[PDB]
Amino acid sequence: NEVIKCKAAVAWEAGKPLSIEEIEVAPPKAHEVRIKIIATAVCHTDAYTLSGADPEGCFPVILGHEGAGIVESVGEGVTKLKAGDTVIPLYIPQCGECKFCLNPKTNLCQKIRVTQGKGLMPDGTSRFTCKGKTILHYMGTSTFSEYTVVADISVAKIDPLAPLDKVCLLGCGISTGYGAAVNTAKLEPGSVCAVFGLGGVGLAVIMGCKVAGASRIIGVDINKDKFARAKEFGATECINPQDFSKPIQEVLIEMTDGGVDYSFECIGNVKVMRAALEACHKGWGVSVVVGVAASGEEIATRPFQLVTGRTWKGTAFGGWKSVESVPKLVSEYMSKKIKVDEFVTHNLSFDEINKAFELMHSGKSIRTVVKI
Amino acid sequence: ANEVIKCKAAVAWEAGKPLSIEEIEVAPPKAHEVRIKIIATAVCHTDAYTLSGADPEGCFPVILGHEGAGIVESVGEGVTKLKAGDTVIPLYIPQCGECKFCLNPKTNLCQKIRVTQGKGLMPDGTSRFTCKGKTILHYMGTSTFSEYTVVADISVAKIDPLAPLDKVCLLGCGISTGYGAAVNTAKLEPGSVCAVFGLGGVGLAVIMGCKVAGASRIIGVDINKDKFARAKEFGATECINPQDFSKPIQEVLIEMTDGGVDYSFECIGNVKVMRAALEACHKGWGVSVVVGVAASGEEIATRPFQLVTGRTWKGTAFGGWKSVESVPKLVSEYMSKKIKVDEFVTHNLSFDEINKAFELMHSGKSIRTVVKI
Ligand SMILES: NC(=O)c1ccc[n+]([C@@H]2O[C@H](COP(=O)([O-])OP(=O)(O)OC[C@H]3O[C@@H](n4cnc5c(N)ncnc54)[C@H](O)[C@@H]3O)[C@@H](O)[C@H]2O)c1
Ligand SMILES: NC(=O)c1ccc[n+]([C@@H]2O[C@H](COP(=O)([O-])OP(=O)(O)OC[C@H]3O[C@@H](n4cnc5c(N)ncnc54)[C@H](O)[C@@H]3O)[C@@H](O)[C@H]2O)c1
Ligand SMILES: Cc1cc(C(N)=O)ccc1-n1c(CCC(=O)O)ccc1-c1ccc(-n2ccnc2)cc1
Ligand SMILES: Cc1cc(C(N)=O)ccc1-n1c(CCC(=O)O)ccc1-c1ccc(-n2ccnc2)cc1
Ligand SMILES: [K+]
Ligand SMILES: [K+]
Ligand SMILES: [Zn+2]
Ligand SMILES: [Zn+2]
Ligand SMILES: [Zn+2]
Ligand SMILES: [Zn+2]
Repeated sequence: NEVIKCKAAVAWEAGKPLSIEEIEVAPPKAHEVRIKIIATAVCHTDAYTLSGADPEGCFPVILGHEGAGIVESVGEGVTKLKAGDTVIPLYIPQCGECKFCLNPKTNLCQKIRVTQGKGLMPDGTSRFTCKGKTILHYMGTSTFSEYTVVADISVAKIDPLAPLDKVCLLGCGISTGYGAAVNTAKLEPGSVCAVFGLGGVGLAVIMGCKVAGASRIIGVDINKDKFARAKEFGATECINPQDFSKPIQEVLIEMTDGGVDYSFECIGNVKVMRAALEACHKGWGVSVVVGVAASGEEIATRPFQLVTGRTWKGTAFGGWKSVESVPKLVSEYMSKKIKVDEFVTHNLSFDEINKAFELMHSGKSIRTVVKI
Repeated sequence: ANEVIKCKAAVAWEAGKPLSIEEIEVAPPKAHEVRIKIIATAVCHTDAYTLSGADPEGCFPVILGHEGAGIVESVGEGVTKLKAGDTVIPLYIPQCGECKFCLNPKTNLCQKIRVTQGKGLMPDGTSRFTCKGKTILHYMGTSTFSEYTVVADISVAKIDPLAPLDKVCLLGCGISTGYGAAVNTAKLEPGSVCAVFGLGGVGLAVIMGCKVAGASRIIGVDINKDKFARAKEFGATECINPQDFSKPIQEVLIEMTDGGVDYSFECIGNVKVMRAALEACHKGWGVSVVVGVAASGEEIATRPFQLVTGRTWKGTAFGGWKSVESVPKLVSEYMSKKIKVDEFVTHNLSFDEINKAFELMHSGKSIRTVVKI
């Protein structure tokens, strides 16, 4: 395999638009896979890292972690994947061998986390160069490029008939929200639910709640424009905290004769995380933190809330063991068990990638799919 | 029932003062009430919390006590499942069997009588206690610091009539709570690695539960090293003192378990330690159970990263036991030697020495002191 010259959206520094550049992509080393990215989407954390607020965000970097494509080539020792395979790259890998992969209670494979956090392949180097400069990887995926290189354990092999301009969304938001409901919460039929934040993650939670047979699904958002789509996904009603003088947890307790069976925070706001917990019913209430708060911020409550029977938990990528689960999720979409198309609110070409960031900031999008 | 009973009780006349052995009057039970002759009672931390005046819900004068065992003296109108002579433990968490909570297998927090109970009253909104012309309040629905108490009929567990009441009184709170925290709330699997913060009666019962469930490691944590010997006797595989280390206790535990424990239990009531107990749990699957009851208004905190990376924060009340059905089963486990009770009794006193039990509790020298009425 040879060096590939191709287009990528490079973030040279924080707080600036992405630069469409000509880059070089090195061939895959041992146990690496080079992927032709066919479609990618833009998510909140891409923007967060780009802003410079991320304490562990480093530049220059090729962002992007919601993608789908085709294996261009594989490195030495790779036998399970081959050129032509249809794939989704994974920011949570599955080595299948570490104590985390071997434990049915978690999906947090630890094999490559240190190098990945530093924007590096497992051997401690990057495959990206541009204008004489090394360009860092992001979240083990770097999908904002015509070609990326990932660890061989960061790859889900999927249905070759899957529409890649849709299933790229199973790389993050949809899988996370859906899994929060069905894996982390494991909510029972008839459950009363509250979902805080009605972006793609929140909608996917609602979707999961409906699949699980929830009786009541209350969407909560400060942006009432989000309500229509939430109802389409199955929210039985929607409320705006701004419309009430009382704290949102008191409103929810009032509405539900004690609080919800399950709540989901899909914002990353620590005050709302507390509200979501306190909005849960005494005795059996469970709150799942899905939102990723800014570093240093703390969640708080009175321990009485736990002693009186509420449970606080969280989720990472919906708890899915990624390599085994993502193909199954693609199969659920193909069989119309779950929705994917309904999350796509905008479509752009690669050169227009910055407009996807603009759409996010405005609050006008769920997911924008960028066609490479 | 029958008539008014004139007996002795330990009255708390006022916050911040010792208990006074007074001559009191105990009214006969009304409909769906049960009058119990208390044979043995013990003193628990929350009795002192209320006595101190620090409890915003504490009201005086009051007859305290909620760990007790006795014999039914008489029953009110409409009571059929209990009769004079039945061997019983009074329950601060009742089980009406009919409310939303009783009907839900995930909880034991019966709500049937909680409002009146919170006010120190029977379900009809009145007290059965008087002393020197004054109304004396009930406490935790139990008021065990009396020769005779009256409780709601849903606040009674009928137990093995061969059970020694100077031992099984302890199943009315501490032992049951700790044991249940392990086997009910955590439901730990065989082979689990556990940490127990606080090595009083509650912590010891957690250790007992972890051993019953087949934990591979049980790490006891206490700033009082005098607690270590009994903790090991109960099944602690090792014991550590936070004061012996320069770094936070959660870092210490992560180091000794290669990532953190599978299950942690806070058995103190300290919000800083509660955070530490959560953070000492293993990434991905760790579970921390809050058992300690913190002072009012105090808050627990952590970074949400701790939950997003797979730790779970829970709590428990009376070990999650649906009380009326479970406490007799817990007595049976004691009688069959599946669980320990006798080993929790470190001191024994007479009723007129009840204040010494409080002294022993605050000096750190006791686990449980049983007071013989
Ligand atoms: N845990 C994981 O594995 C994981 C995976 C993907 C995304 N996330 C996180 O999930 C969160 C949501 O992602 P998204 O793509 O849906 O974002 P989004 O911006 O599209 O949606 C967030 C929504 O929250 C609403 N909101 C903001 N403040 C609110 C408040 N005070 N009360 C009620 N609603 C409020 C906004 O109006 C918005 O609609 C982000 O924090 C993201 O980082 C976590
Ligand atoms: N949740 C419930 O239903 C329930 C039921 C019974 C008791 N409790 C609570 O459980 C807690 C413990 O009860 P107990 O009877 O065992 O009390 P205890 O006072 O006998 O035991 C507490 C132990 O914690 C230790 N300790 C104090 N600070 C510490 C620290 N910083 N680090 C490590 N250890 C520390 C003390 O040395 C003591 O041995 C109390 O708060 C009590 O109210 C709760
Ligand atoms: C999965 C992940 C990747 C990175 C990274 N930079 O590669 C940083 C944090 C996380 N991360 C971890 C740590 C995983 C571990 O330690 O094994 C737990 C949860 C996350 C995580 C962080 C962010 C998101 N996220 C938010 C929006 N889109 C994806 C999803 C998951
Ligand atoms: C069970 C109990 C009794 C009283 C009371 N004073 O009667 C107050 C709080 C609680 N309580 C509640 C009630 C909340 C509710 O049901 O809505 C939940 C948990 C408790 C509770 C309070 C204190 C203790 N405790 C601490 C030490 N010994 C017993 C154990 C449990
Ligand atoms: K569940
Ligand atoms: K368990
Ligand atoms: Zn994302
Ligand atoms: Zn692994
Ligand atoms: Zn009830
Ligand atoms: Zn107690």
